Order: sequence, then structure tokens, then C-alpha cells
Amino acid sequence: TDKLTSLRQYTTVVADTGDIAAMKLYQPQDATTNPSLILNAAQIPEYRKLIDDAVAWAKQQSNDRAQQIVDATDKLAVNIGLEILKLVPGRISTEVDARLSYDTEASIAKAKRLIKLYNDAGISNDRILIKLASTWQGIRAAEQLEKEGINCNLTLLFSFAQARACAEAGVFLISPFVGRILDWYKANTDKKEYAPAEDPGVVSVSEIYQYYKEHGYETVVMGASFRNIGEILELAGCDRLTIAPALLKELAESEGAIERKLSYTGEVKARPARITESEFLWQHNQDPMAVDKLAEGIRKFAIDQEKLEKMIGDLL
Repeated sequence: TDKLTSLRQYTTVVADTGDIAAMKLYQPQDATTNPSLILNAAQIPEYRKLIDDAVAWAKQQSNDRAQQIVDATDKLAVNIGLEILKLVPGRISTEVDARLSYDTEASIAKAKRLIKLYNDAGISNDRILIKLASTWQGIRAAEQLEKEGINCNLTLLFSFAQARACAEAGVFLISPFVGRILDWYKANTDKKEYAPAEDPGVVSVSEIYQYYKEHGYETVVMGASFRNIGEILELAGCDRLTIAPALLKELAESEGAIERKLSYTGEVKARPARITESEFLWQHNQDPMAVDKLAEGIRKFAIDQEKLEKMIGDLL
């Protein structure tokens, strides 16, 4: 068979895009979006109706333009998620405003608002994952949300400290990045080419996976952000992997079966004491790449959020 089909034997395939066409072509179990993907999706002509529906709905909720822009922007993200849920049997990941990444309370409120919108459309919590940046504040928010029946997807995960903090908070799933880790090493280091097995991002995710399984953590490990299929294959065996359509297509067009790379066959070990904020901050900042990438990812997502609001604003 083809690589994609072979991959499904060991790993749950997830589509990383807000474009419904990809859902139809690859039949992923879940789908993930983020502020950038939503902004891109909004440019798709067929999605126009979704935007119009968002705006119309907003104006019916209040006569305050400020509120309308926010309502419209959230409704749009949810609307896109609604379309996707019609094509996937699993969950859709919708990200909270990244501008709230360092505010636990604002993040919890925003997460609940999105959940409210989904529920308003008849969708239950088991079909949604609220996505938040893995800052200490986002993790603290997630821990609270999970307790309230809201499952979260902790993204922009770069350092081991972030990985550990997430596992200890009992979050439903984490999206440790692979590609962006490689990017940082390509830009801030001598080595520009890496074999799959030595890819910093692959190593990162593999160590996270082993740590999670070794300690019996139930948190789903979903590798995200890919630069080539080599990284994907090297991670065959990971719980789930959310892949962009371009790479999904590459896997489907490549013949050949693949072997499982990630496994933990030992017995579960005792979990250590929980890491505190001070230790988390110390350890996270010991990692130059993680320091840069986490902050940068949040900035970019925030900008895309504003660009979306700009667009919506011109339609009110």
C-alpha cells in the first residue's frame, strides 16, 4: 500500500488545516486549526457563506460594534469547525485568542465562550479540543478547564519542562512541535541538514513520548508542525500526528510499508513530585530554542488574530 495507509496502523492521522477539501481526501480522524489556518481558510471563496453567517449572527447578538467584531471572529472559527465536524468522526481543535496566552483567567473565560458557541450549534464537548499556548498560564488554565469537562490541546510545546508541566496538569492532549524546532536549529546553528533520526524536533517528541508512556500519563501525544515526511515516518507509533495536506498528499503518493519507530514496551514507573512554577520557569528558560519559539509563536498567532478582526470589521 501507500505510506499514509501504512501509517494509520500505528498512528491516528489528523489533518492540520481548516480546509474541508483535505478532510474529504484523507479521511483523518481529527482535524486541527489555529489562528493562522483560520485566517487562511477565510480567504477560501466557498467559505464566504461562513463569514456572512458569522457577521449576521454577531449583529443579532448585540448592537455594539466592538462586541460584534469579537463575536463574529469567534463565530467564524466555530463555523469552520462545524463544517469540519461534518466530515470527521473525531475532534476539531479550535484555538483561543493568543493575546490571552499569559492570562489564566482571561483564557479560561475565552475557552468557555468558544465551548458555548459550539454547544449553541448542538455540538457536545467530546467533539472539541480547546487549543491554548503552553505557557505556565495556559497550562494552569487547561488544568482548570479539564476539571470542568472541557478538553484541551496544549500547543506551542517546545521544552521538556513544558511537556512535563502539561502531563502533570492532566491535559487531554499536547501538540509538541517538530518543524519549528528544526527551523531554529537551521537558523541558529552550524548544521543545516539533519537525517530524520537526528532531527532536533524528532528527538524532542520521542523523548516526550517515552517520558509520558513510561509514567503512564494518559495525555495524548500528537506531534505537529512538519517540514518533510522523514520526520513523520521517524515518529510512526506516536499516538496521533496532525499533518498538513501537502505532506498528507506526499504520504499517499509514496508506495511502501513503514515500520513502527516509537514504542515503550516496559512497565509503568512512579511519577515524580509535581514541578513548581519556579522550577518550570528555570528549566524552560534553560532552553534557548524553547524560549525563542514559544514567545514567537504566540506573537505570530496574535498578529493573525488581529488581521482576522481587521477583515471582519470591514464587513460590519
